[PDB]
Amino acid sequence: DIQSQIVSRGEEILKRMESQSASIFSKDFWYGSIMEWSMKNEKFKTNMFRFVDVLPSINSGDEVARHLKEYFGLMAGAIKKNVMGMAKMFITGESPDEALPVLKKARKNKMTFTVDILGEATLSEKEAQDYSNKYMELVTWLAKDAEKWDEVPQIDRDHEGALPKVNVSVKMTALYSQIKDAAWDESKKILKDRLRPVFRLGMEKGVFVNLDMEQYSVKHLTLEVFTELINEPEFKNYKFFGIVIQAYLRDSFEDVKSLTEFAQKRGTPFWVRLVKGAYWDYETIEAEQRGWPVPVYTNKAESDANYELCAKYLLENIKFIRPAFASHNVRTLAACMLYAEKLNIPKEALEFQMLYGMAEPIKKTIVDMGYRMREYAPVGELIPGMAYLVRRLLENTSNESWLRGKFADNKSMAELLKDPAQGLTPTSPVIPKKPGKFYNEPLLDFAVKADREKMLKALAEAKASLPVNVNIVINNKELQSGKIFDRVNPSQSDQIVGKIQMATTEQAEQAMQAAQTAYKTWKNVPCEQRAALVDKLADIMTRDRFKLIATQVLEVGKPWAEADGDIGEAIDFCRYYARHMRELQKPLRVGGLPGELSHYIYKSRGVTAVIAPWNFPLAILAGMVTAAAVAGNTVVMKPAEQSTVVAWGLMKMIQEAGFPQGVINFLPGYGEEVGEYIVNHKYTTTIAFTGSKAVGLHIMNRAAVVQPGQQHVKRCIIEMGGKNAVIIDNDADLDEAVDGVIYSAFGFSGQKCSAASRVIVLDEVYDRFVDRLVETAKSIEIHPAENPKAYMGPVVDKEAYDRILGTIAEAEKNHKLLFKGSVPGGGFFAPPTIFGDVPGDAKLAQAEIFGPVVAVIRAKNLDQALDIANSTEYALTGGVFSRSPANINRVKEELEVGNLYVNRGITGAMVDRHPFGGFKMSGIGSKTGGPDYLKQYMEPACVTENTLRRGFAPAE
Amino acid sequence: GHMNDIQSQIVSRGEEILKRMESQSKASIFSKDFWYGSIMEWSMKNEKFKTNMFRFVDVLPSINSGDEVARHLKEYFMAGAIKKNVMGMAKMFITGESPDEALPVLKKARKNKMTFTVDILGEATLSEKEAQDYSNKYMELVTWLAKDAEKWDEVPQIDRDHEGALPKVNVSVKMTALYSQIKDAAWDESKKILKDRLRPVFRLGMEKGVFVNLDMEQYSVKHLTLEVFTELINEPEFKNYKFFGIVIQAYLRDSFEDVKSLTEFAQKRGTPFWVRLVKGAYWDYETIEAEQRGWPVPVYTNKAESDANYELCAKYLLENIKFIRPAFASHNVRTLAACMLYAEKLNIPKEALEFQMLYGMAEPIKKTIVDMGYRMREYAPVGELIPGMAYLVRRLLENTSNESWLRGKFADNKSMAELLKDPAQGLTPTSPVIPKKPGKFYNEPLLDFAVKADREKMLKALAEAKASLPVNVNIVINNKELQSGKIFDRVNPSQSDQIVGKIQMATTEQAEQAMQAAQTAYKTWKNVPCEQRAALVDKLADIMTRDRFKLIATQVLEVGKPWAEADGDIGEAIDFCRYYARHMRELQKPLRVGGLPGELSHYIYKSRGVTAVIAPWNFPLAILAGMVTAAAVAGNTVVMKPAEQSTVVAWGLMKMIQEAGFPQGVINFLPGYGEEVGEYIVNHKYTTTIAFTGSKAVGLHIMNRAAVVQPGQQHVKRCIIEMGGKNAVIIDNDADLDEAVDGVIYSAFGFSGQKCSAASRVIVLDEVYDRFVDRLVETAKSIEIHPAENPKAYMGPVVDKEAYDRILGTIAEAEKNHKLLFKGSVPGGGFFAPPTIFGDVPGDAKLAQAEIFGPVVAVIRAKNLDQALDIANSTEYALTGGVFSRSPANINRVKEELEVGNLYVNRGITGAMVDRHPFGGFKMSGIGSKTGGPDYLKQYMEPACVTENTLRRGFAPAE
Ligand SMILES: *[C]/[C]=[C]/N1=C2[C]=C([C])C([C])=[C]C2=N([C][C]([O])[C]([O])[C]([O])[C]OP([O])(=O)OP([O])(=O)O[C][C]2O[C](N3[C]=NC4=C3N=[C]N=C4[N])[C]([O])[C]2[O])C2=C1C(=O)[N]C(=O)[N]2
Ligand SMILES: *[C]/[C]=[C]/N1=C2[C]=C([C])C([C])=[C]C2=N([C][C]([O])[C]([O])[C]([O])[C]OP([O])(=O)OP([O])(=O)O[C][C]2O[C](N3[C]=NC4=C3N=[C]N=C4[N])[C]([O])[C]2[O])C2=C1C(=O)[N]C(=O)[N]2
Repeated sequence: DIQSQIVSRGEEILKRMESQSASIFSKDFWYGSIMEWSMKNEKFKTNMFRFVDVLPSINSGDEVARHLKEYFGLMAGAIKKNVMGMAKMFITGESPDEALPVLKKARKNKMTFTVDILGEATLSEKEAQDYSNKYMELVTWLAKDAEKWDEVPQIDRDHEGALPKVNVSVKMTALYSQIKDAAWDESKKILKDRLRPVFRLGMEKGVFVNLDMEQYSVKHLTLEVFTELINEPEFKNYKFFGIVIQAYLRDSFEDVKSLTEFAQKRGTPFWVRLVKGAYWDYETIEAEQRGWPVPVYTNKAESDANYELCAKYLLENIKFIRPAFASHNVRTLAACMLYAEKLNIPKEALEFQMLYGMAEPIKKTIVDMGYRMREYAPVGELIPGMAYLVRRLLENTSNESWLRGKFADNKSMAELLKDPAQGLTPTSPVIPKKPGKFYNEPLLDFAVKADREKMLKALAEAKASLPVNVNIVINNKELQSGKIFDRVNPSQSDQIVGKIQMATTEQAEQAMQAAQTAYKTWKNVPCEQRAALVDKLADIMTRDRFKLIATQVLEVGKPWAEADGDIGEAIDFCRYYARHMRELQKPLRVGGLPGELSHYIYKSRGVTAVIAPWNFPLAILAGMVTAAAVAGNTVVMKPAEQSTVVAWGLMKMIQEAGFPQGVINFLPGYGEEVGEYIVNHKYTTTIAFTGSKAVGLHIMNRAAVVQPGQQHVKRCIIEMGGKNAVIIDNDADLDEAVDGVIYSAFGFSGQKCSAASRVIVLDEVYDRFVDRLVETAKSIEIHPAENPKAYMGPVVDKEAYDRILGTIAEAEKNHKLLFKGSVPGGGFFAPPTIFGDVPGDAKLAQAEIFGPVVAVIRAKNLDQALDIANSTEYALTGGVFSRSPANINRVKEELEVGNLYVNRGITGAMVDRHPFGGFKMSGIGSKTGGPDYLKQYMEPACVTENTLRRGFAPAE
Repeated sequence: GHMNDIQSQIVSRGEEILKRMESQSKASIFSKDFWYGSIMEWSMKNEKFKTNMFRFVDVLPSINSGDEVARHLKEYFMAGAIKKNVMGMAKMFITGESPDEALPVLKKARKNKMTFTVDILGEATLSEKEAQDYSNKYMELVTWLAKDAEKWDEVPQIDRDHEGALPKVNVSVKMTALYSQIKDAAWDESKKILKDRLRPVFRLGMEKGVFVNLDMEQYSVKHLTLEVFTELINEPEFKNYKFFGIVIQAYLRDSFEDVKSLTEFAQKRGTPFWVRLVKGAYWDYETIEAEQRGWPVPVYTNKAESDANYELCAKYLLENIKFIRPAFASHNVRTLAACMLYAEKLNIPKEALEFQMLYGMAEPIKKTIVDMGYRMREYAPVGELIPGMAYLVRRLLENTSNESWLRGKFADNKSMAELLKDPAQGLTPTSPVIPKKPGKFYNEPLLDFAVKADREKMLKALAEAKASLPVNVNIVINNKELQSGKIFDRVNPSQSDQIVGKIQMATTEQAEQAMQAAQTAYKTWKNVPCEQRAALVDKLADIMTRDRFKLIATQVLEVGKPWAEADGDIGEAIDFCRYYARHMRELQKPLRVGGLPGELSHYIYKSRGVTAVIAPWNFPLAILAGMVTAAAVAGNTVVMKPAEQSTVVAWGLMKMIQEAGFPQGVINFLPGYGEEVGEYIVNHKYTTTIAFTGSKAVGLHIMNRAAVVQPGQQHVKRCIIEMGGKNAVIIDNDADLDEAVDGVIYSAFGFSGQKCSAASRVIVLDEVYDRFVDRLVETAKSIEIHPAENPKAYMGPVVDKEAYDRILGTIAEAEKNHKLLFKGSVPGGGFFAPPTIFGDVPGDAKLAQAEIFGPVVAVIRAKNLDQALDIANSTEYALTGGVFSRSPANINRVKEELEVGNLYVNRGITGAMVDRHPFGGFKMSGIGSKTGGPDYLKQYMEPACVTENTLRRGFAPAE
């Protein structure tokens, strides 16, 4: 019934399109030929779109020719003119001045506009303020010129009266650089505060203001910002505010119903610009990387059908809320028309929107049919304009593109116009897990209000339990020494979090004896049962997630999301090493000769001493302990005195999991006392130590000593830190580079063996990158870790505080200071600090600081950048931001690090994804979360059996 | 009829034979109305039962208590009952335990128109005492049986052929039972000794009118047996006697050529002799042995090939019956019927033929052949329960075989047409070459010194090596030869007044030049693609293969390695080359990890830097080559410091490395003193990795030095260390003593015990102590000690005068504390330390704890497996260990409780091969060294991860 009428209207529209005078897919222009070649070859598509992406960042003809050769001086004029020429198809002007006559020419053709100022990512508060100022000026200046405009009723009036002649679209995240979902209300208040002057200026000038919709991670926040703002009294009576809804989202119809109910309660209409959505590939990739549900439909017919249903619902409620239909899809457009006519809605009530330069024959047909047509009108600089051009290239060459089906794939009219609900196969947001494959634990989404509330509840309960009395635990019995160490809250140093019983060397001897006794039977516990215990530990960690986070927040100063990642990593180690042991338990047939069975197997070693750091207080400790234990060894663990409350929780979970007495023993105390004792003991077969270089070198000297009565060779598994650099190539995407460097350098206040402490920046890009880096570093917030708004918290203790401040003062005598942030008092808050033009051989660029202190180093070219990057004692992490295939390959082959990253930050290594560890003085034998690690806790062995007796051997 | 319808006439004869068989009242071995037949039915239906039942039968006569029989029964799946039942099956196939017991059986067979050939069953001849006893048994048998046969009446069907009278007494002799030290490399000496031991038996038989038949054993002695036999019976005193016989096995690929060759010889001899034509008894053994050795398979592997070759051989011998006399040994009615017809087409009278079958086998067929008027001779085994239960196992194996003709007839109910068809019809040949599975690693085959051409090349290579002495060895840095002026003279350890090498011993300044050359070279070598580095290592292996004999000779003369030990050394060196090259070709491939969209992540390996290689002398090419090629193929450069005792060997390695084409500085050759330049490269700031194999004392020192971070050192040193063992073999009460003694002798005295894997402790349970130790001592008395150049050497000298004096001092101290069971005699002129065995050594005694690295064994008593394991586990070391046992539960306990890195069950504990037995251990035996296995190459590398964000402008490429 109504479905047959929609098809009929689509047929009328396509017939009219046949009468128009060409299509963007035309292969007689550069844009069409680019697309055809891209659609024919997936490697060409990737290389072509990446080349276009980097092109406006290249500032010499030789460098354009070099990038051209790698991806596939007067070739720069030629190629760049053609490619920048394609951008002019989709960008109305480089500035409001250039765009104005284009906007007026469209008005003469019965099309209006909505202006959007293109920009790079807002990473700093300076950039946010500049974007806000651009919008204030645009609204004032365009409203002023429009005072002289004659009225064009098809575009300037609807069925109710006059419409604003000027319409601007605003990108919410461009207005504030420090959105933080864990600090939901504070972030929400700030966004409203930044949006309010723009909406107010627009209202005062009679301008339409549309708030765009960005990626899913800010979708819920944008809707709360928008509705709360336009419900304020000064705005409550203005109809000409709008919000975007993306029909490709699974929750979008629910938002449409919610916005409709809100419009009724508001008592004044506002507008919904209904789109399908711009971030589809991005959303599927992000959700899979995070192990989160996929927020978009993944069958395109679902998106089309939900768009049409959303359109129908809004039209049904047009008295309260006003839809505008943004789509180039003739099926979609025809469906909207019929749903409107079924309701006797007049043509002048509707509004259609299309991108400038897109779907010209369809655009003209809609106008000829009497409908109001509004063009999305981008304005901006060459660099964001080329990003925009790439998105057009990506959409138009998509396999699901309706326009591609019409103008390139020669699809039938029936296929183009069919009901998306027909033959509809639904998709699920849950990505199926491949059986046998390892998956990382998903991290918390603090945009979920229930998770913020559980976090605040877990923090309150932790605070009420202070101080935590921690006992020594040997053979599952709690012991005391009488020597108590007070561990204060590093964010508030007058509060005691833990009172730690510090063991004597006699108790360390008892721990050694208990582990050696237990090893006699634990080494014969079957692998599956050892693995099952490790699995139960991971389940307990999963159950107690919020309590575990709260302990790390308070005792170690780890910010909420850092603490959560620690718990996920701890769970990951458990599951990964349990999975690995289940594989390695199987004897490996070797040789394969008849008459002789020979198998390669692994054996446990004995008592393992575990000496763990504080900076990943649950994850690293748990990885060492579970790997050693699941391999059939027993464990004496000596946790860091700064994080012994965290380790105490681990011991309690180990006891609850059911590890037999003595298999794992909990030996808190001083490293120079009981740590030294278990390193030196004759029963210790394996030492796992992650910490400073000085202690590691000392441990390795001690472990080489064969103690009286020791009948084995000790093995050291050692990680000792880094002096890690990120290289910034001249053609780097500075949005990605600045964001990655900031988080790599200042995440957990730089207290990571993987932290970026060196940024090696090539000379041509130095000023632009360093200015954005400094302005972004000025914008990050430093708070007690308990405060969800903290980007950085404190460093671990007073000793580190004093040492770091000492390093900063020393460097100020030697190097140009670019930035030093302000920090709160009351705890060990070291300030984020950046020095510039630091020599590559300077002490600041050589010695590990483990604090929020960055050395920016200049390089003439990639040759010098690599030499500088390789010139330290360390070889742990390193990275490059580059859009040159040959430079990326040079970095891959020549940068001497154990974990190399291209075009992302250099921290956050995850189990299985990024096995972690390096060489030089960064360690030996420690590649955690990878397929070699567990074997370090074992001995290989070979069992060879002659099966031939009396001239006969059984077959295998 | 038709022209060339012989196959139809053979089928007809077979149909007559089977028809007559239906009229007999004789039992089949396959009848499930006996215990034997029911065992077989269950065995043919279930392979796990077949294995367990045959192994149980094997071990039963070695068990000496009722409780232990019940224990073995429970473990494999009533001692009087089971042993009585199993011994009953043995008496079906063994005429008697002694000649006296067998005599009435032989005479009863005669009354039923069948004659016999007597064979004395025995265990392996491992010692000269056992060889002498075997000889005496035959001399007594021949005299006594001939004497009793003087009173026998004549039975013409069996006592006459077509020419005249035949011997009434016929004995069969197993050649290797007469001598315990056959050594193919000393071919002529072994052949003379075998002939000397056979000669009195052949002579006594001839004097008594007795037929003497020489059996044919496994392929490794087939050619030797034929030379022994033909030369013996062509000697003046024997060349006129007709009643000697030799066995030919038609399942051998070369048997038709041997048949033709024996016929020519019979003509030249001028007096006939006999060929007993069989198919062959060692089929499974030969295919297993040849595959394990990488040698061509000497048997056909299609059973119809054996049948067809049998008939071809039979026709040829019949065609030449004037010169040589065939006897047809087979239970197969097709085979028998073909022989009958081939004889009839040649107008040969029936009385000229002779058919032979095993006692107790094929009763219905046997009786039918006799009724048809043919002469039938029964193979008549005589012997004790233990060899008799071995023989019963061979009968069970043959009768349950899928290819057995008797099984096809009496068990598988195959049609008469299938049973009688021409084996040549549609016959597809097999190849002696086993196809290599692609991508799989194979070990290099060792030389077969039974091949005369290979002995000649060995003697040629030794002559050329000796004429080149002394070898002047230079230091080689950056492919340039250097001298120091400090010369170390390395004497021939078999003849200590002869200098083999004059070695330039490097200075520390030259060690610095070696370190600098390696570090400079590392800068470019680390970027040579894996495939090209692996190809250089493959070329090195090819050069080693080409120069095999020259490389053996160097090890024989400089290190005292006996021929076969040195050959095994070259094979292991080639194996290291190919295995590490193969492994690097696998590890070059980046491993995708995580697999998330939008981010490529790969796990890879990197080289480490300059590698110091400090190699021992006891495997002078193999271990050194494995360290060097593993390091280099992984992308590292190398400074190698060879042992002063074996630098001429290592000099040969360096020359091959240069010839293979390794660029200058990638590998540097730094001879000298370990405490001088070895220490220097261990301590140097550029050295990233140290591979050392040697003594515990040096290993601990090196690990101590390597932990120091030197000035300018910006890395942590890795040590790859192997440090020796105090390795034990446990002898369970039920051990197969043939295997146990042989395995322990070679494990203890091979290369005079100078192996880290050598058995220096033998832990023997009390019940079997006296039997095992007596055979061990007697076998140890029989092995020969010679200069290594002599192919008859079982052991040669120890490495140098220091080791000699140290070892003789240990022997002298131990003689004051422990019972001396045996000390061998040794020649002079070199460092010949005697093989020495002490008995009842306490497990905690110094002799049973400190590694000696010499031919010195401590035999230790154990009350039970509990104490045996406790003693075995009580040392500083955990390298190799082994057990001889036929108890499944005891074998499992050793697997789970013996603390060693290389555990062996029912074989020797030395001879670890690349890929087959990855080698290395724990406690004080080493750390990080499991050579020739899938973890080893990674020790020379660093793991790394490369992670690339592929998402740009909201798009990422698919993989
Ligand atoms: C920021 C700015 C913006 N906006 C806008 C505005 C306007 C005026 C317009 C017109 C637009 C826009 N956007 C974009 C949109 O959304 C879209 O993307 C476009 O437009 C295109 O679409 P259409 O045309 O309708 O076409 P079609 O073809 O029909 O479709 C396409 C689509 O679909 C989907 N998909 C794909 N694939 C798939 C899907 N789904 C499911 N599944 C699958 N497989 C997607 O979506 C595509 O696209 C926008 C805006 C805003 O604001 N925001 C957003 O998001 N967007
Ligand atoms: C030392 C002792 C001995 N000898 C003898 C003597 C007599 C009188 C007789 C009768 C025998 C003998 N031996 C054994 C023989 O050789 C045989 O083995 C038996 O006998 C059996 O055969 P006959 O019966 O014919 O059956 P038949 O079934 O038809 O056949 C079987 C056979 O075949 C073969 N195979 C198996 N499988 C196979 C084969 N081939 C190839 N392929 C395959 N797969 C085998 O061979 C069997 O067996 C003897 C003797 C001597 O001296 N030596 C020897 O070696 N043997």
